[PDB]
Order: sequence, then C-alpha cells, then structure tokens
Amino acid sequence: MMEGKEYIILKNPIANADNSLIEIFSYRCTHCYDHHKFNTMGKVKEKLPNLTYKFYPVSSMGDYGRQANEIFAFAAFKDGVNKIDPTDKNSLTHKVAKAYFNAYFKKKQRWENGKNPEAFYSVGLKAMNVSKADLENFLKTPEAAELLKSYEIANPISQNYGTPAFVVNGKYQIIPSAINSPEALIEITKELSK
Repeated sequence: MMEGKEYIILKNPIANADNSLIEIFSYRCTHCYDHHKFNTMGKVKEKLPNLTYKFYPVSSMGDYGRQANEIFAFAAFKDGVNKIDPTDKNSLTHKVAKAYFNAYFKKKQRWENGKNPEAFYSVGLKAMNVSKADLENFLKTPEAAELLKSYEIANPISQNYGTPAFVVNGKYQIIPSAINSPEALIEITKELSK
C-alpha cells in the first residue's frame, strides 16, 4: 500500500478504466504465458467479482505485435458481445492467447520472422473460429478503432517493468517485486481499487 514499493502511479493513465484490473501482456512473453497457464487474472476475478478485467496486448513486442493487437481486439469485442469475461477459460480471449502461447513457446513457431502474417493471423482466426473476412470487416468498425487506440498505452506501460504488467483502475501499476503470490496480487488490487 505504499507508492514505490507496492505500486507506481502511471504518468499517463489508461482511459476509461475505473474499477478495473488490466493485464498488459504479449504473446511472446514467457511470464505472460505462466500467468495464463495458472489463470492469474481469473483468480483475481473470483475474489473481486465486481471489477472489470481486461487484457491489453503490447503491439511493440514480437514480429507480429501489431497483428496480434488486431486479433485480440476482435476477441475482446466478441467476448464483450457474448458477455463472457476474458478471464474465463472459455472466452475467445483465452482461446486466442492459449493458441498463440502454444504456438510461440511450445511449437517454437516464428512464422518466418514477420514475412508470413497470413500464417500468424490464421492461428488466432482458427482459435476464434472466424474467417479473415470477419476480421477485416471488424477492423473497419469504430469499435475496432477504439480498442486498438486503447491498446496503444500498453507500449509505454510495458517499458516500466516489462510484461506482464498489472494496472489497477487505470492509474497504478503494481510493482512486480511486490507480487509474490496471487494472494498478494488480490490483496494489492483490492486495496488499490477502492
């Protein structure tokens, strides 16, 4: 509960993020994979059901960060329409992250280092069971523009301590040395979110 020990105050806050825990992550981030395997954010949601939980991908990370942002924005949008929390293991967000984490870390896939975005999109499109056209049409919408703009802030936040980064109410990033357990993450989030 002390600035500079458990948390820092972001110089610029995430817009529209009151009463929320947001995980800034990358598909090519190993600890992000760990936190997905043990569904950390889902554990927080269980103990703090009334917060909003989001995942902000980091477009500046990986050869395909910019394409991943599109796919995750589409998953977030659809999870929203479907009223499934993105920390739910049945969400499209979770299914998409699982597929990319699996591909990147277990299969050591790199999709030709940036030269084959079609193969990269396909992992996410298959995971969501939608077509490339669905994605192209989503990307024409204002809802897509808003999600993709909101994700821009994940890039400067990721430079504070790397990924994953945990941001509460859009204003405070939990300092990673303070997160010694999901219990600690929950306690800190509960303190910072009131």
